[PDB]
Amino acid sequence: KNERIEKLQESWELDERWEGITRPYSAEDVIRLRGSIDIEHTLARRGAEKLWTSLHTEDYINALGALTGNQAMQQVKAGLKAIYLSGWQVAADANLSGHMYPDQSLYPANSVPAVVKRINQTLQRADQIQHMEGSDDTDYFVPIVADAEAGFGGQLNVFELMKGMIEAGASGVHFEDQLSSEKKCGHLGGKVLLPTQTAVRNLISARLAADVMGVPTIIVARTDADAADLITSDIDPVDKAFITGERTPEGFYRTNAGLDQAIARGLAYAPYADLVWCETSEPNLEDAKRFADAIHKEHPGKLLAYNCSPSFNWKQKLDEKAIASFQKEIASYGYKFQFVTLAGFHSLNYGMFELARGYKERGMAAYSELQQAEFAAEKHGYSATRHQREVGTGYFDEVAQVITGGTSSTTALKGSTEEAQF
Amino acid sequence: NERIEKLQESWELDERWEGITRPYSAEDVIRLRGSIDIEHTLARRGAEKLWTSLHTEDYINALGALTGNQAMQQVKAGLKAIYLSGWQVAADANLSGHMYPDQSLYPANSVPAVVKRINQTLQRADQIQHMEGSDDTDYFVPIVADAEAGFGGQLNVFELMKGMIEAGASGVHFEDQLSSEKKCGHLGGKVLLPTQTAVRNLISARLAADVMGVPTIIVARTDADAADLITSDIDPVDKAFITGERTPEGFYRTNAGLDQAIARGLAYAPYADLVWCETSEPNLEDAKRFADAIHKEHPGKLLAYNCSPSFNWKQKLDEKAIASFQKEIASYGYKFQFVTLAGFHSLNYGMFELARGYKERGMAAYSELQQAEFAAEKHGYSATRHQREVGTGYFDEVAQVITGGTSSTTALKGSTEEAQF
Amino acid sequence: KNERIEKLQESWELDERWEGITRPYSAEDVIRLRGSIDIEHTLARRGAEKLWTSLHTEDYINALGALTGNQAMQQVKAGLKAIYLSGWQVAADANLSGHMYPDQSLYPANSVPAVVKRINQTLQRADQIQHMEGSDDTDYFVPIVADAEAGFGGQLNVFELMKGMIEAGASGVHFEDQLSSEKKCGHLGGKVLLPTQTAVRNLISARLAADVMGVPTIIVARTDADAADLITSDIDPVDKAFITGERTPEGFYRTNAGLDQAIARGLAYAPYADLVWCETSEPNLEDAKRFADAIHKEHPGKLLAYNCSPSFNWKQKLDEKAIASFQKEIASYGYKFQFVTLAGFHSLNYGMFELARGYKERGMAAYSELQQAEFAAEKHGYSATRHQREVGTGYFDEVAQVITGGTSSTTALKGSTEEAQF
Amino acid sequence: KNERIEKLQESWELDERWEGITRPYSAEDVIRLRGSIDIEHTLARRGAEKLWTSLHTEDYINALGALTGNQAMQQVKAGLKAIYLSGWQVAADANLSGHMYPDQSLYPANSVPAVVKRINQTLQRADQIQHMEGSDDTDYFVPIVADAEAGFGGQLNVFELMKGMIEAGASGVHFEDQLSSEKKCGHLGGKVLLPTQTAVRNLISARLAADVMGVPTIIVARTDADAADLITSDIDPVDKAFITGERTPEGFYRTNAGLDQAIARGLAYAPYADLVWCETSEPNLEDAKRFADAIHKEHPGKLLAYNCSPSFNWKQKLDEKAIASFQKEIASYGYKFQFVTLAGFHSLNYGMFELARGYKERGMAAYSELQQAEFAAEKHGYSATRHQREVGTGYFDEVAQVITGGTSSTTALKGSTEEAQF
Repeated sequence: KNERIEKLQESWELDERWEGITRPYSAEDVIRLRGSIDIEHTLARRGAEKLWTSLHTEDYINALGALTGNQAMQQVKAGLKAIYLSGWQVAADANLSGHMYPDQSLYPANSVPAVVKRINQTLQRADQIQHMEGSDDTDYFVPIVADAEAGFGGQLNVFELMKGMIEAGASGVHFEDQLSSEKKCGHLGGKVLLPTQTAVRNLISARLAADVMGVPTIIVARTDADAADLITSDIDPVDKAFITGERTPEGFYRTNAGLDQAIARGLAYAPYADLVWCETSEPNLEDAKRFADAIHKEHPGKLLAYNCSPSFNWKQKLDEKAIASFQKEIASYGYKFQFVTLAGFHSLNYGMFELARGYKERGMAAYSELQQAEFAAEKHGYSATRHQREVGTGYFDEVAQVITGGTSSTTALKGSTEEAQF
Repeated sequence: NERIEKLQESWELDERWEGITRPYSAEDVIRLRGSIDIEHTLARRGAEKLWTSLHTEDYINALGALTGNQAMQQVKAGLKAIYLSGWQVAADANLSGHMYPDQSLYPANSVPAVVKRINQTLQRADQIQHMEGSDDTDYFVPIVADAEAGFGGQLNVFELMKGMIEAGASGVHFEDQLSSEKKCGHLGGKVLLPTQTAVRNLISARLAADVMGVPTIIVARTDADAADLITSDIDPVDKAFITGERTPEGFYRTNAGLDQAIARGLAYAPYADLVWCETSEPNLEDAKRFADAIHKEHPGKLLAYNCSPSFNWKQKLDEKAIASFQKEIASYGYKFQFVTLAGFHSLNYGMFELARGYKERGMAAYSELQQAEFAAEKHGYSATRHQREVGTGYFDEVAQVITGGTSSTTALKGSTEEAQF
Repeated sequence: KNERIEKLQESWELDERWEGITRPYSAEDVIRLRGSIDIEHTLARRGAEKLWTSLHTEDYINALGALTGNQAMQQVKAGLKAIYLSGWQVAADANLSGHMYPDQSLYPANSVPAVVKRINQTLQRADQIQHMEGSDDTDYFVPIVADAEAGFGGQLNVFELMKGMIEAGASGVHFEDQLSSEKKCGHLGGKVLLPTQTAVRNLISARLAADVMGVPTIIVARTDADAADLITSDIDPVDKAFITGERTPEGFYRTNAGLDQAIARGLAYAPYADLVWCETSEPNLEDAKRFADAIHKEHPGKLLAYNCSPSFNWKQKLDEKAIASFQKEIASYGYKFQFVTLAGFHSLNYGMFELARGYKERGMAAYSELQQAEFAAEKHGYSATRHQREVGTGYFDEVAQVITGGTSSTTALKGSTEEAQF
Repeated sequence: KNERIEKLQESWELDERWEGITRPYSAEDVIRLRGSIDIEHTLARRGAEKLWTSLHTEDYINALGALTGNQAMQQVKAGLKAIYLSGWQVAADANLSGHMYPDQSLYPANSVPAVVKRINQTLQRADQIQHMEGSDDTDYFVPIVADAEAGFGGQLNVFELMKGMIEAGASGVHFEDQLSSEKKCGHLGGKVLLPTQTAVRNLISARLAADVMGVPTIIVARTDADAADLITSDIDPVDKAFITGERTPEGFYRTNAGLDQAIARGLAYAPYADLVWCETSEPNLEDAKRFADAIHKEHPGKLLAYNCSPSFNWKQKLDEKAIASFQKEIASYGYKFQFVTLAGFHSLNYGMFELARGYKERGMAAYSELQQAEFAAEKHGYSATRHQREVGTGYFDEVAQVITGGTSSTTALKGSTEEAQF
């Protein structure tokens, strides 16, 4: 009890991980909520330590939205150093209700944890295949940054969702300052802000959940206040600077949206978050720098996150040169976690539409074209054209050989069309 | 009497059941049904639609889908059926959340869960189109789903078939492999059931469809073309293929090939709506020999063909043969043709290429995909407008109906989608 | 076409089912949201119809909370005419997170539909076992009335949850006028009311879901306003009579709680629900009568529901004569749906504690006492002592027999210890 | 990598945990299958260690079947030292297909691990409540012994199910020598044996999964050979003594069932299992002695498990005196793990039938009778009377107060009927 608490307090005081982070609660409070034993969360712990290190040693970390394990595995094979788990993509195509939803927190709260677990389990299998074949060359255990939306209710829903993300092996979790019952994609209308004090309580709840689980999980504070021109309540005096006095039929207060409202929220959330994220209506370098300088005046060195959103028309907003240089340029402002939220959705839907249309028009000629493009990608590191090997048929054959002392008559890769034709 | 007679009339009077053996009575089926009939709308409409299409179209060709979005794009592309691969579910979409090879390792309710997801995505697509003021596209295309070797015995088959129907499947395939040693048709190590056991599984499948009251399509698959092992020598009709050699596990070695496959194909034909012979390559003359063998006994019998990504197509066939393949086997009676792993290869190839591009060139790579999407809108692609695609418009209308048009928090007005697209 | 619209509009205006019910939307609105086909929901339709007839047949329907199919199956065998599906019980022991939770909407939103479906599936198996053996006497297809709490967010979460309840085969669903993010058990402190207008919109959302599904599901409007002394907002002029002007640190408004507040909400909800339910702090005939009289002054004949809560200390509140007559009496005021919310939780916990303690002290003598109690109950309609039969071993023996033309070697009941010893 | 191999061969050579246990594979093979990292499984490891220690320090460990976390929690509160997780109970009322099934391996293979996980999470919450209130008196983390049936297919299905059990935090797992596609309850007809070699390969597969996961999980080897008079294959020479030559229409071989066939299987499985279990058709002391004496001839001090089955009519088979001493008496033969498989089913079904029938006849008088019985049980350590506390309402109140720095106006136990009336 003494030792357990003293060790926790010692970690908060000495570890540079917690520099500039406020905890408005004690080590004794955390140990009181932990129960009588510590449960180890190996992937969550390893991932969060690796992510913390990468954010401070890489020029920046660029990720793509992944909604299956296989998408994540190809992202790691292409050389990306983190996976982004979009709640938008989970609403669309990968939630535990099995419905297609817009991005309005309509799906079950345990849906993103479930996909974190799936992704970690695919990466484990990929690691096992590689390890079994004699190398540890590729590091398949890359950090997953997951979308917790507005936490699917109040501060206790936030607490439970943060714990579920850690249980599943997420390295980082983002929370946004929206009223959960009205939650929207950052690039839709009808965004309703929480009071500053409530959004702060959600970030404190996420940190308390991480502390109870015993894992230094990365917390990303997102503000929707650049575009949001509604707030649930006028209760917080710091929000009254932006309130016009008009009320909607629902009782929401209208506000003066813009960079001033977002900077105010960023500065409020910075002491309670590892990274700050400002949603924007277009990919604008000047706005990104303005936001960055505002945070950096009060919290120099504060890590920032940037949504390179497919909700933008990139060629409409930016010239070819500006597009090519965009990520390197914003990284120089402190945007060290950068992610294309819906890359997985667009990859999956475009790929299948074009394939199925080709197939409809030209039958097996369209499918052979795809198989040939796959053979052509092998020299750049693609391996999935050998699908039996990719999903672990070789790993399970070796399991069977260890079980039977190498006598099994029913191993799968020997006598396969893969070994004959590939 | 009323329920018995009604069922009996269907079996005897309907064209649907021409050439189909049921070894049990209508009275057997109503004894197992319970006191009420539960309707299965998507299962019934899909099975009716599939049966009609298989008789009106030259052929029906499908691709594997492992998500509702993949299925939705297949429909928008103009395909008339969806294939639900168990291989794909093993690989990336099963209820254990693990990546597995194709050896019946995932939980048995996994394929039904994906059937239900695809039907719910199609339902949403239909809801969006209907709200916007058209019923142009028929989103309710039939799903043909993989039941593997039934994940156990005759009772596991019965339960799985019911699960497929509950989820809204139009058709279901079962193969003549030992469930505990199940393999992908193009993997080694395959073990056949005795003919009599494989026939009992098909009986079990039909009895499940009959209990649920739905005319579900049943595809009987044989793995006897390459499978050189059988569990048992119990069945006298299997004797001709059994060598007498046994494996250490006690499986009996058989002489595999087209003769063993034709024998099972003829045994299964009275108990299924389509017969499917797994092959080791896309060989027109073998396809023709199998078809002629079946049709010799059962003229007009519908057949199914796996246009498998487990074949190296360029290596096996010239451009001309690849171009004509589906229309050529359709002329032998292969009216249901499917690329089992199309969803896997589309998803994996697509993401690898985007991710490598992104790794090398950041947003130039993403912008290239976005520009390709915009161009693809000129031949019917819509997913560029991602907010509309997923039903943001549908939920805006629901909100406006609930609030009588007073809602201050609708999504599409003020979106970047409306301003930039 | 335009007929399919006119028919729906006619049924609302003319069918007895919809007497006294307001729909602020049109038939054309519902058909616009239904898509191109109608999907059949047999158990949800039949059970809603049977629940409506039952409410006009019996003096009252008294139900117990069930958290498993087997509990619901025994409730039917004991002669009860509906099943109550408690969200409290799902929180505690039967939700899709697998956690034990207090009753604060912490669990995933699809959890109660999952349990509705489980209970319907057990009841289907019971009916199959009876049907196969040649009886159709017991009606196993009793209506389920399910807890949708405060809808797990906004009006769209309400819409989706109500659709989930109908897909699962619920006959009725209840919704309460609480802020979802602060949801509590009716007998906990810290309850926050919605504005009257928001609570009404939630009821409108639930009816629109049931109309879109094409099922006449029973909707129960619950008010928490008897004890709730907080409201989210003063936006609704009809709530201003109860609002003191004091505010909490979170920005909630203090209200004067009591029967007057509860009556105001009951009158406001009555046109938008089939039954009205007033949560109470104790089982008091006079208060039950005042509430029913107040409703019936404006809505003569309105069906009411009453929670016979295990959260009450019954012996502390009522003498034994008053306990024995309670349901008979409040039924005469119009409380035609009565339920013990946590019956299942208390039955399962108490029975296992008693069995485990006896077993700890006396080994198999304690287990043999239960088994002898079960044999003694068979005279009264209990059958589960023959566990193999109860769970449908005889049904599956008959499936195997039909499949094999009566040649199976591996049927279960012949050669069982059940066949030899029971 | 040398260190990972070294720590494994050091454990196998030095630790008496592995006395008498044969592993046909190498520490090298285990590390080649594990992958590049070690994942910690705290509850599986602590549970298996606790279970191993209990089986050596106590005369016996007696358990009851539990199918919910609440049942398991009351078993612990009553003073039981292990929890039995019955596959039969999961088939009946707690599997992931949500159907009521006989005990024939019809449900999804991940169902029992899902219930292991639920029970551990319930025990964790009870630990958290006790810890917060300021003691660690009760050890809630009692070991769970879980039913893996016949492994839901071949040796790879066994391998996956064992890993699933360990991931969920099971302390022990049982596997039976039945053909999975024909699996029956031990007390049903139509059981079919695997050949000895195949049964042994399943046990090898289980041990390899535990070694790969890095946890010393208890493996129980069950034989159905006392009553099973069918086998799938005559392939194994050690089985020819029992095979008659008679076959069934399905191709199964008739065998001479009885204690000789069971002793043969028990001796064959002993080197591959930590406990051996012989299914019996009645609770017969002489048969239990004869089995123990035949195993101990070759494996002195081998731990044995005994099913105190509700499939037996206990009063038909034994006198009052014999029932009362039965567990003590078979414990002296080496039956150190004793469990009543279906205690959860009979407790749940009997209790709810009795309550619903009393509720049917006497309304709230019947419910008040249960509530007063519950109050009477408090002196013995029953706490569920106070249901709000039991499920962690006070835990989540203290979480809310920590997040809000003590400023929350919405905590749940303050103003509850539980604080007012109990």
